Amino acid sequence: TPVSEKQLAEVVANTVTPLMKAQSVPGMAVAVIYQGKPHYYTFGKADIAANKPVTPQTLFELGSISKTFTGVLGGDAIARGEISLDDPVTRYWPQLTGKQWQGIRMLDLATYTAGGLPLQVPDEVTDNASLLRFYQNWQPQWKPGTTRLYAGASIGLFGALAVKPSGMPYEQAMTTRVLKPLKLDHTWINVPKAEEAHYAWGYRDGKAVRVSPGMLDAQAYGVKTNVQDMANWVMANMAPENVADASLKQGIALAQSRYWRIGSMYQGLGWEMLNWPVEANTVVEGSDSKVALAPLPVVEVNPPAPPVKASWVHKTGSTGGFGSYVAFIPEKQIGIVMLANTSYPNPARVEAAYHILEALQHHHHHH
Repeated sequence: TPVSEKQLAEVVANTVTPLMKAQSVPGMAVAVIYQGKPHYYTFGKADIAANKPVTPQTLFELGSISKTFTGVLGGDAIARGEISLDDPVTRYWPQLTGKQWQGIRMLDLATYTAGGLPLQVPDEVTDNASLLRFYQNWQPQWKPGTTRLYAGASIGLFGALAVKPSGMPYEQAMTTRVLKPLKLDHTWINVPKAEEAHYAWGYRDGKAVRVSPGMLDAQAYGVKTNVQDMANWVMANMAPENVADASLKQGIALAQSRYWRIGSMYQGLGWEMLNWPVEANTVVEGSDSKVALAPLPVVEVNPPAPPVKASWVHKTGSTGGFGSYVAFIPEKQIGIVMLANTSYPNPARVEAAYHILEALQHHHHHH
């Protein structure tokens, strides 16, 4: 039942064309990973005003898909013996002397279980001193390890602390330990002026926009990349047996380990996982912001379960002007990347991606 390029191209087009119309998406780049190989599909415009078409080289903002890079870099640090998820946060930031921090572990930051850290670091925070004030002033609503509340302020901090023992700035640690080893040479925390010709504009309510700088931006939402590098990132995570760098391979395994169970999802490091087989509605309902952003009770997996091959591993991510999603099933060696220059509802992303991967697993051969 080996699905031809043409039949794959038609499946993708048949889902993506109507999606971009219904959601008013100017531009989309799609990769489908199938039998060891990425396949690329591009639609519409990277830049409306200048009439520039999306290509497999166009850069998109990943928004929260950046957190998968943070989890893997953090896993690489663990594999290097530089940090432990079991360590108190104060071990890496002794300045966090507030009593509410006793009992909060690097594990908790990494997996949103610290007790209610907020969705974003406050816009008022502009430097180290104001960042410290923020964490020092923060009053948790729950005790550590009891409630998951998805938060860029939690994993963002985990990412900044993870790299401290390295003595490298985060961008340098990420480039040296993750991006260069995987040959992700068009993946940027800061897009160079030389690369700006490839950088899509984002769109929100008719306005051209790009993500604004912020504290812990690189760790929580600041990665930009094209559909080729993103496909290669998904492949490294889908088939870590192909990752020649040993500590990075082990980091990838740690980022897909199961730390907590929250209903039908398990929380990895940045990555989230549902067991396969999973029905569309279960994945789609999960991505609705009424569930995705809610504080929910966790069940600890003790010790953390190592990666399960029969998983739907995925991550959504947005910025003001961008909406993206990636998913893969390591058992089946298939996966999808959908990068867009408008932030449209997460359940619409998941439904499309799921439809395409389902159509790839249940293709017909009758003509």
